[PDB]
Order: sequence, then structure tokens, then C-alpha cells
Amino acid sequence: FRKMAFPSGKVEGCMVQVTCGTTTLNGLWLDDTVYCPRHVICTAEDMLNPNYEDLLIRKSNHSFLVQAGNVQLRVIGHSMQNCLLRLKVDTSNPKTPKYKFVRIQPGQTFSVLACYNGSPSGVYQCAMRPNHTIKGSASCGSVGFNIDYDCVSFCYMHHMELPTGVHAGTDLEGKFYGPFVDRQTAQAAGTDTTITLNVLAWLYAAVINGDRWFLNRFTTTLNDFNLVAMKYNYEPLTQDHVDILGPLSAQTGIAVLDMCAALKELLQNGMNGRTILGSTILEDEFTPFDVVRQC
Amino acid sequence: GFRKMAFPSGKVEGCMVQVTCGTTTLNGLWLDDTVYCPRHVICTAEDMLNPNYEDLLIRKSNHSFLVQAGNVQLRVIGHSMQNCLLRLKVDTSNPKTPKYKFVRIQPGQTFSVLACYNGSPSGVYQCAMRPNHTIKGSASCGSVGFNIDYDCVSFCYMHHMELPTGVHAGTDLEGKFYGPFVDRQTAQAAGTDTTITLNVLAWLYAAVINGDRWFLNRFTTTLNDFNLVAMKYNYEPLTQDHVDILGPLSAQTGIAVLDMCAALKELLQNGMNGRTILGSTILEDEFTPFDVVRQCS
Repeated sequence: FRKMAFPSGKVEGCMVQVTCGTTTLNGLWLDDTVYCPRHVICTAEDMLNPNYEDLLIRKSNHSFLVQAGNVQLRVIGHSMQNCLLRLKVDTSNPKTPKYKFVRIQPGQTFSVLACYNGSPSGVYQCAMRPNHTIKGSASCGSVGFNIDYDCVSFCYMHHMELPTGVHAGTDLEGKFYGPFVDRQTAQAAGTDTTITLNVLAWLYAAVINGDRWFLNRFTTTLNDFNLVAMKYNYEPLTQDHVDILGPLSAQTGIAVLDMCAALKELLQNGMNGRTILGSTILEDEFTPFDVVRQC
Repeated sequence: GFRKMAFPSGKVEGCMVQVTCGTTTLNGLWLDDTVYCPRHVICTAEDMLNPNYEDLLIRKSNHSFLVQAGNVQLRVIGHSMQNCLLRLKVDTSNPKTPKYKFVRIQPGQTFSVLACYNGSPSGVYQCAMRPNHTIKGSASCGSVGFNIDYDCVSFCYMHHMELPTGVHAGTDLEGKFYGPFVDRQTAQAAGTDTTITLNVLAWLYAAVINGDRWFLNRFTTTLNDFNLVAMKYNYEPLTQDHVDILGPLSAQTGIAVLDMCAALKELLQNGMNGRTILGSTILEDEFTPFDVVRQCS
């Protein structure tokens, strides 16, 4: 049951290079606008206590250098929206796909098109951690997206690498995910818990395929499970979660709480040599939506 | 954090079509005015027990082959069989054809797969070529494997058969299978799978480069003594060629190849113990020395 990102094609044509002063980074070119982190306007010293409005007012259109492949785009306007830079260019992207800007919940998944200086380097699948970080390659301006039907739902953009080695970022409106800001400082990251809803979905996917060895005759309640789960650093399971797993429950024939009683035993005992879907560990980067879709 | 990145899939996306013959429907590769697909598209469920492909192909004409490039049907103007590949010739040449080459990769080497169903891409993933000549984790037949080399696309794989264990078997783009596998429904002997040592060692060098070096030590080992332990923990034997190939990674970190073998020895024998390498509790083996240097430079 492979990870599998989305086909990157439609996003590839939207990836541009933005340079201001001494720093280069990636930008998202949709219609006649380029989006990128606002910290591009900042130098080394600037990033310690940046005043974004002040640093921008002494910058003109000519300061920003945009390049799409080896075509240099002409930037005729510039504005700042939250933590993003909106760069108005003279041309409308001929490769603009059907697109949406969405904000996603922690635990949800998307694909990232990792780019170096505008050129697409690689595509991978990840999940927004419960602590709002993205564990990654270490970039900047690289966007995160899902593809529904013919529409691309851009939901993420990489901004900062935190002292811990994880990556923070914003949505495509400039609002950050989690308590993070765009300045070089100490930044307090929350507990990175396991996405319980995702583990169960993955365990359901195992039942659909062949692996049924972990199922048992044990029974549990919602509170009994959480009490065992939170001991092993698992995110508390809610009634909303079990409802979300409802349609997966009907297909497999295994009631959510029985699956919880299966996970409970798995956490307490470990897997003891055995594998699930060819994996030695429990996987938590597949949503219930990912499981139904990839089966 | 370290990510098993697949190559961008845009260049390959515009090459994906579906082929139909009777009831059977699968994916095909449309490059220039030729379409490549698995030859078992010309087989009914019954046929797959003992398929005489020669006797079944002569039974067909262009008429019987339907090719769909998205919402567009393509009329086929000729057909032939190259090994396990069906080769249909079409009236139009694909305008979205990228600079390409066909290659036969060696076991332990990685590539990207664009999972496709009924000619439509749904996802892309990165995998290695297992020492037992299999791959795992997709979804449909006709889906291709590839590397991206700047502007050129090197196709090296195509899915043909789904083995009973879950694993997949396929051919290169000349139609030659990888391993002893065949396009027919029978036993099909998938043997011992082994960890790719060369790939793990490159991943350990990738860990040092990023800064994570807790696993290191100063107790250098012999090639013989390492290989003895490697066999017991089900790893591929390390050869002098592997040591040569791990050259640049040894030079750049300043850690000798044999010392990293001594590091891996301890990890195999003792484990990580709650500690992680690049964010993993498992030793990864789907990153070639080439992949590491690519993402680290």
C-alpha cells in the first residue's frame, strides 16, 4: 500500500523563480499573480527583527526578479497579503489549471512539489502533523496541494525551517499553520502526536487487502481506548473521527470500536515480528479519504 | 526528516493512454506515433491459463484495438509484438512526447512509477528494483517506471503481472521481463527478498550530511567480517564495486566505507533503541548513492 503523491504535472507549469536582493526562492504563478513568502525581501540581519511594511516601502517593482523557465516575466505591481507576497505580472499564466485555495485541518494530507530555484525537483506525499509542522527534505515557496477531479487545491507553502529541523508554512492566503511566524527566533512547537484517525484508516486498508491477523475478539469503549492511546503518544480519538470511519466500517465489516480494540492490543504488545501491508511500523499518513481512493 | 521523492510526472502524464481489446482494458505508453502496452490485453480471463500469444494475435486486426488519449480516440494503422509488449501504430504522433530513452536497470536501482487506471494518472511514487526482481504498492497494468534526466525521460519499467503475495512483476520497454516471471496465471516463484546494503549505506551517509551522526563509531570492520553479519540479517553481499561507488559519499563526509559498515553492523546487531535516523526507526533501502547525492547537492 504505497504512499503515492498526486501527479505533479498541473502544478509544474505554475512553478516560478523569485529573486529579491541576495536571496532566491520559489514562487507560485497563477493567472497574472505570483505568490511567494514575504521574507524574500529580507537579508540576513533583517530576519532577526523584520519590519515587513518598512522593508517593502523602499522596494519598487524592479527589485523583484521573476523567471518562468528561461522567460523573464515583467512585474508591474507588488502587494503584501498576510505572510505572502502578491506579485502582479504583465502576463497571465497560460498553464493556469482549475484551482482553489483551501485551508486544511491538522492530520490531513497533501502532496508537495519540492522545487529548487523555480525548477521542480521532486514530488512526495505528506501529512500536516498534529503540531502543525511538516517533516521534510529542507526549498521555500514549495507548495502543497490535493487534486479533486480536475481542480487543484493548493493548501500549503513552505516558509521557514524550525530549529528542530521541521518546516512551518502558510496557506495560500498568508495565514500560518500553528503558532509560527516568519522571523529567525526561538519558536515553541507542540507535541508531535500520532494521527490516530489515520492509523485506523490504514488498518482498515490492511483488512481490505488481506492482512487480518491483528483483529481479535477484544472489545472497548471510546474512553477506554483514549486512556491507552494517550499513554503511547496517540492523539485523542473523538466521536467525529469514528463517524468519519463509518463508511470504511460498513465496507470491511469491522466496527470502529473493535478496530480500536485491535489497535489497543497492537500498541501494548507491539507487532512482535509480524508486518502489516509489508510495513514493520504503524502508518499514519493516509486519511480515510486516501484509503477509499487508493483501493 | 528525509523524503522518498518521486520525479515530477508531467512529462510522463501526457504519454498515458488506455488500450481496449474485447473486455480487457489497461494502460499504454504513447510515444511519437507508437503505443506500447502489455501483450496480455489481447487475452480473456480464460486465455491467461495457457496463452498462445502468437495464435491469439493473428486472430486480431487493427479494428479490434481501441486507443483513447483522454477524451480522444486514436485509430490504429498497424500492430506487432515485441517480446511481452504489444506495439500499436497510430495515425497521429503525440505532440507531448518528451526527449526519451529506453533502459534496462539493475536490481537495487530506484525509479518513479506513475500509477494509472484506464489511461488516467491518479498518483506517482518512488520505488527501488528489489533484488528478487519485484516491485510493490501500485493499484494498474501498463503503468510505467522511469527516471528524469534533466529534459530526458528514461523509461525502465512497465507493470504486467500482480503476484499472489501483493508484489508486482513487469518488463523493460523492449519487452524483456525482470526475473523469471511470465505473462500467465500460474505458480510464479517469487524467492528470497533481501535488503539492499549499498542503498542503506548511502542513506547513512545522507544522515551524516544532514548532521545526524549518533550511529557512528571508531571500530572499523573487514569486508569479510561485515558480509558475514550481513548474510545473517538478510542483507545483500557487499562487493568491491559497491565500495567504489560509495566513493564520493565517503570523501565528502570524511567517513571511510568500512567504518560505515561497522556502524551498520552495530545497528543491525543492537538496534536504534527509540532513537531515529533522519526521522525513521527503520533503515531505509530505497535510496541509491545517486539519489542521495542528487538531493544533497
